[PDB]
Amino acid sequence: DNLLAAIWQDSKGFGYATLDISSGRFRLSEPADRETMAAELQRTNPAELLYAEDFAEMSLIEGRRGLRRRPLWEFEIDTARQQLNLQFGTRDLVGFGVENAPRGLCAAGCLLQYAKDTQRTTLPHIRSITMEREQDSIIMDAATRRNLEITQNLAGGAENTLASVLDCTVTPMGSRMLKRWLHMPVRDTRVLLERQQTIGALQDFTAGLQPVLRQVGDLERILARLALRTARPRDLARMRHAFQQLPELRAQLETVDSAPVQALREKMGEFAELRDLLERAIIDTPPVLVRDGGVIASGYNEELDEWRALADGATDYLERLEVRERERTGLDTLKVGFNAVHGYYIQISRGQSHLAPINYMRRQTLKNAERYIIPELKEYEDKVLTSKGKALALEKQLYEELFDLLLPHLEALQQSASALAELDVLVNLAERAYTLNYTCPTFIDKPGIRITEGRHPVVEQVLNEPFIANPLNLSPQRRMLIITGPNMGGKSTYMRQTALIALMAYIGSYVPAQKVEIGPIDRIFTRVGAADDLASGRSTFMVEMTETANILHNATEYSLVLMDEIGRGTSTYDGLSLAWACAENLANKIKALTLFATHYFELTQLPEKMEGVANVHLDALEHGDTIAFMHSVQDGAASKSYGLAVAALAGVPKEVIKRARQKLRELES
Amino acid sequence: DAHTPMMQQYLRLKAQHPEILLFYRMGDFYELFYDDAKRASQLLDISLTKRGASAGEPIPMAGIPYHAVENYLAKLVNQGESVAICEQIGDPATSKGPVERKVVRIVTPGTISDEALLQERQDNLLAAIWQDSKGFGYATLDISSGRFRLSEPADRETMAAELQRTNPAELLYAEDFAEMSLIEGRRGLRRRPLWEFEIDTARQQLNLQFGTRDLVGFGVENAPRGLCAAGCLLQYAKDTQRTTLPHIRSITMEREQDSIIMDAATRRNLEITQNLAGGAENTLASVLDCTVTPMGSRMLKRWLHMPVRDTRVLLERQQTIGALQDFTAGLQPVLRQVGDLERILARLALRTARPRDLARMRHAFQQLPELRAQLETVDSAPVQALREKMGEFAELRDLLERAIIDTPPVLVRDGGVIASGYNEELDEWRALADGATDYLERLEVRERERTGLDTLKVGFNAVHGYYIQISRGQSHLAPINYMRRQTLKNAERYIIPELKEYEDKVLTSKGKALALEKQLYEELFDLLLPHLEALQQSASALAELDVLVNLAERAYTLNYTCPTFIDKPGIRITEGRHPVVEQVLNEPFIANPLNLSPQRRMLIITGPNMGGKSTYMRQTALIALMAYIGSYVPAQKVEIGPIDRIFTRVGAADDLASGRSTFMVEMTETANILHNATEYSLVLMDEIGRGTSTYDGLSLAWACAENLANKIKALTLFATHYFELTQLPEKMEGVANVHLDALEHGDTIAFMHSVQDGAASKSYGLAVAALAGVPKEVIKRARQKLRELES
DNA sequence: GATCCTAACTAAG
DNA sequence: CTTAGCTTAGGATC
Ligand SMILES: Nc1ncnc2c1ncn2[C@@H]1O[C@H](COP(=O)(O)OP(=O)(O)O)[C@@H](O)[C@H]1O
Ligand SMILES: Nc1ncnc2c1ncn2[C@@H]1O[C@H](COP(=O)(O)OP(=O)(O)O)[C@@H](O)[C@H]1O
Repeated sequence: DNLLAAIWQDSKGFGYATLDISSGRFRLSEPADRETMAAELQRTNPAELLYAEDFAEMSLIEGRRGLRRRPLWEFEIDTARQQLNLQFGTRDLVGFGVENAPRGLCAAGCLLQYAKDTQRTTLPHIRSITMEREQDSIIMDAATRRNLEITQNLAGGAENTLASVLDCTVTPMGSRMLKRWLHMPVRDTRVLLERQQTIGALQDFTAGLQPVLRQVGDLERILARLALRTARPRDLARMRHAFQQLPELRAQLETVDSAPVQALREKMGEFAELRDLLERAIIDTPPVLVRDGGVIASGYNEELDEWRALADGATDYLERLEVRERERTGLDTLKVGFNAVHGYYIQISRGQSHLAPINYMRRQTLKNAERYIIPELKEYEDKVLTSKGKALALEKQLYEELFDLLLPHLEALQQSASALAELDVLVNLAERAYTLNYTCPTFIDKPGIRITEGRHPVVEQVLNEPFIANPLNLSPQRRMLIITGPNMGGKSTYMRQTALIALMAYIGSYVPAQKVEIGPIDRIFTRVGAADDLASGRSTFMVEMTETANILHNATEYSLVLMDEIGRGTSTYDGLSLAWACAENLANKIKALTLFATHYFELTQLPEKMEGVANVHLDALEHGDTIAFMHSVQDGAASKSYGLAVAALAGVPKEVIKRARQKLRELES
Repeated sequence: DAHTPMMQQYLRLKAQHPEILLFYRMGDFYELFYDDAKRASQLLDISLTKRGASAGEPIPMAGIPYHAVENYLAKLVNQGESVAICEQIGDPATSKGPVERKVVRIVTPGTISDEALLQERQDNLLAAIWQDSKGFGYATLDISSGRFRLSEPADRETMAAELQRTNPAELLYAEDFAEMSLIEGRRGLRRRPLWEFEIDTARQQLNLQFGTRDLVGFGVENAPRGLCAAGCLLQYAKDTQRTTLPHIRSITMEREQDSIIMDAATRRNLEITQNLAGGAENTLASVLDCTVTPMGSRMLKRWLHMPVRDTRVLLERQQTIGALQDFTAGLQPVLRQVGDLERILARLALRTARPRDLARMRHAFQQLPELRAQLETVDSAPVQALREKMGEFAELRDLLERAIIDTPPVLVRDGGVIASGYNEELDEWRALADGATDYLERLEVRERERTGLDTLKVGFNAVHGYYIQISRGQSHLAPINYMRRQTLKNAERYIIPELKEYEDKVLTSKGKALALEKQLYEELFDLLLPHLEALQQSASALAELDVLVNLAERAYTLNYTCPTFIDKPGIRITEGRHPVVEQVLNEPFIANPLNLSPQRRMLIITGPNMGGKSTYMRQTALIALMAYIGSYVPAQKVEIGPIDRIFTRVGAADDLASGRSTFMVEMTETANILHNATEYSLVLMDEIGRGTSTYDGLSLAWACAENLANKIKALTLFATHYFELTQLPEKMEGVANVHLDALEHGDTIAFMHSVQDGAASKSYGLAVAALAGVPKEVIKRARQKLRELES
């Protein structure tokens, strides 16, 4: 009725745009597949649709109403980015989070040009352009995925990350499954509850299953390499070892009562005929490269054994012929050797070399020993050389026939691998749950997070000092906590453990706290750290404000926002002013479950000034030169940073601290 | 106390040296334990591992090989972290407890900005000198202290300078010393035998005295000429004292030339090779790495991260960059064809080269004569040396051209890799094998006409050998002579005694040909191997040549100019630009003058946000680094005085664990600056006191700057949005205000990007946030609040 | 007195 | 790319 929309196509994917003239909501989508395009067009019900002249799939477009064939110049990549930036008055669209989306921006440029064509009126309604994601998974921007340190810390090391604490998974194919899960938080309650039940039920039988799962091996990538018919023999030997161990895994899982544990038990399968084939057709320990040979176990084919028996018959006949030739010639120095260049030979000392009979013919010649070829030996060596090659060639042919026999079940083996990988993450999540004293979360139907005896998993485990437990109550009635406290007080640790508890709750895992009440959460936003992209023309402040803009644009009521102290990298007064307005918009309008840690103590008045907002104070007491921190979240607002005290513990010289305290006396007066 | 015997010994040795990252020799591998591992891991980029637990949780361990120490040891000391190298002094045999370890050497940051390192009046300095083809080897022993120094100079100037610097009380020279003139001035001159300067006797004599098995820990094992001198000196120490002295327990390196010390934080804050995002793109290296040869790419990235202070080396690069500038376009194409000579030769060294790689070796030797000829025309002392050092290796050119096919397959097992006619035998057996393919067709014709079957086609299966495949229609028509071995739906495969005898010839010829090639492909490595030493020198020279022509091409392309060395603390830049930003951004970079000096030691760079405060601050260092890697700087004129340390502290991020807060790390790293900094050191600071409350941050900043000026006297650029510290210049001498400015014409703000004298009073934050993309609703309330806050 | 895991590279496919 | 090969000590438990 008022949803003027644009569509445009490129070879890789298609681009959709929607402008609400009435609302001023400007939205952007990039749906590559046709089903989503049809669904989104039906969902929107565009009042008028613009359609590129050069669009191939006319069928999708032809059904829609208010159809307009539009020129290609309106769908230009460059003209769109500048036209939108000019209207907004910005230099880049990185703040809106649409800069990276080209196809939608193309559509948006044509729509903005058609917005002028339709109205040409005042356009203050168009200040922003959002990108609506259809994942139905918690959407975490790459900035957050490194700020919370989910899998990668700020230094870039795999150590001191959430994944490190929760990745005791015994199979390397399960390590990848969990790291997939941590970055893709399933938002549907029904799936998380199945994992939660399975984690709780397997908790009894963790110790029994975890050892048997280790023996499976990296089955996922072995199947992928088998699919490309380039598995190599040590990999097929790992497939055999798994099929040996699957029956044990099935039996232990039979005892475990849960319906999904029974489904994974049945989905794992047996594949006993493949167990039989690999056991029959591969030697206990083959080499890693097939071209070398020694891969095919004796019993698989009769013909391999016949030619291998000729080759084995050659190696005994080598010693038997060496003994009979040594006795018949009467030469003790007579020794039989195989040089690849000159084939099999008879090497005698030069002293007895001329005494070797006429049948002996020098193929290889050295001064110290002479290497001869008897005609009987030559007939046998020709037999050895032709058998050696045929055996190697047959080995490769059978090693291909094995692929052909194993290939049909690959579909079910892939399902088996997915199930066994899933099981290892689940029994790993059951082990860490019991080992680290985690609990099961519950899902209330309304956005909010209620934590009792809440702990930051990484810090508490990797610091040899008791973590003081912190209670949290974020709800629709209490949407913001201004966490103001002394430096090293725990204001930023208390802030971050809210979102790591929230994330772990949403990949189906047990959580650090004693009790959790996690409501629905759509996105986890953070502004933490500091950096300057001088090469991409962004000062340290701009990058900070670009990420504050991402939050202020794309945050909803259902979103958890964890802003660190902001307004840093401008003058005192200017930073405080921007921080007050940022927090107000996050509370009075956005209504996001927010923790706003600030060393600025003027913002401690915001709960009195605004509704549905509260203050909390991680406190410390300054006894002597040293400062003692409580590490305890208590209600109220801390008035003092004790920065000059936290600098003395940092190692700043006493001379510098003394003058700074003398200056603080003057500054306060 | 309650730990394992070895970790007990580690902790009591670790207790002696509290902040010193201690290298502990656990058999083959030096490795750091507990916190020192986590210090080692994030600096040296070795993999952190958890070894078996000792009276608690597992021990975090981070290790290196014994012979790669000096490579890593350099990367540690150049980031400021002093290394405590701890050898196995005791025998690992007859040690039921841990092998006894003692801290033989403490390699400091190596700050040698002070002109009088060794005093001129310092006597009882018994010294030794010996010379070979490569250069001189000098040693100095102070017997009274037992303090030992070891130097191996490359040119006469350093030898004369070091002899003058030391002023040895007694000098032991050698029977064969060529440049007698340098040592003629030196007092207590003694002509000494060659056996006292034998390399083998020197290594055991030093090891025996210190009680070690190797000198790799002291970092002198690899250095032969100095060790020869040290052996004669140590032998003459026994001769003079007629005793062994425990004072002389160690041998350090006197010729440790101070690379400008840059902590790992700075090496990523300047983005020398790795930007803050971690990508190879938008780094200094990216701008200066258009080097055509992969062997050269790693050479300049090595150079960028070791900015050497020695003027002699920088001048050789400066001259060669200027001289080759004419023949950039001529040499750069010919250098590309050489290939990665570094990596091919490394494969030749392990005797495990692919034949495709030896074909790339041939291609280089083809192109080397052309390179020498072009370089002959360019007359310069180092360009002629690199021209001669490159070499020809014509006999290897001949061998590879004779013994490798124009384009060989990727493995030798593939076959045909060895060029026919290098050996008579290979072509004779290959000719027998080639005899098969015509014999195939000639019996496919003779059998087709004798049988009279037109559909008859002869084929070879690997499993069933050669066969006679005939359609089922003509399969029953095939004669009795034909014997069906292999049976298919559309065709029957027969066999003839002539095809069992011929196929045996084809399969024994095929194998013999393949076996001979492998043998020859090994004989080639034996013939090429002797010259590897000189080929390695050639590779080092060709790599060096390519960074120099790249730097020469980029110098002319980007209009860079030769820098000047005042040799008095100061920096004097006119028309300088940030190399990365102007190259990687469409808009012309506005050039900026800088005038640091002893009279003007501090500039409080206060300006609007994104005014160019941080680029002007880094631009100083990147110009300074490029000047000390002997490259042409981005400028019109530069007079860079001595710098021992570039400190950078722009922005902070917290681990949020293990006692780290945004504030904790900022104060700890300003602490590093406030203690380690010298009058020679360049300090760069952005708004220290960001991670703490308003009044506490200003107070700490005013004390930090005062100490940096009134005491440390460091060439400092103190960027601050705090405008209270703009008053510091009046209070203390040698501090001045500077203002990167911008003009607000309308709602939008234009940044001038020009360093002008004065102090800007206003930070245009709310305006630079609107251009960042913060919603207008947020900006409007923030401006309304700023009105209230200011009032 | 003995017995597992450990630390940089290499490079074939 | 890329997933497989790459080294002297330690330590206990009688
Ligand atoms: N709840 C807590 N219990 C115990 N220690 C804590 C707690 N919260 C933080 N810490 C400790 O505080 C230090 C980090 O403080 P941090 O919150 O980063 O300071 P700031 O709030 O000023 O940014 C670390 O030693 C960390 O272990
Ligand atoms: N001289 C110049 N000419 C053109 N662009 C410049 C110049 N100096 C800086 N810039 C650009 O403007 C930005 C300067 O911001 P910066 O100096 O980092 O500010 P801040 O000190 O607040 O961090 C950089 O991103 C750079 O791309």
